[PDB]
Amino acid sequence: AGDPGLVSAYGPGLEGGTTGVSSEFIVNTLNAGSGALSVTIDGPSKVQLDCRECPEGHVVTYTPMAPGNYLIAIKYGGPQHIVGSPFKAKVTGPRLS
Ligand code: NI
Repeated sequence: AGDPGLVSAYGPGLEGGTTGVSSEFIVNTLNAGSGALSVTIDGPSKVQLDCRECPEGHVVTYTPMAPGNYLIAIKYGGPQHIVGSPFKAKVTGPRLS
């Protein structure tokens, strides 16, 4: 159901961020056929996730609220991870509550 091997992802949000500030990355599926994109983010806080589909691709925004390591799993057209997933993002700053 589409080819996860043809999905690329890039941007600052894949590597890091700071608490209470939004991070962004882009997932490009344009040559990967038609399939469902899955993005999950797991770590020391539950993040809010937005995706806006632009010409350059799926623009994903999230805001981490605690410092530490977040795992960003990106799968396409089934259970398979795209190349580089799960990405580990390191977030710094105060734990916000
Ligand atoms: Ni999207």
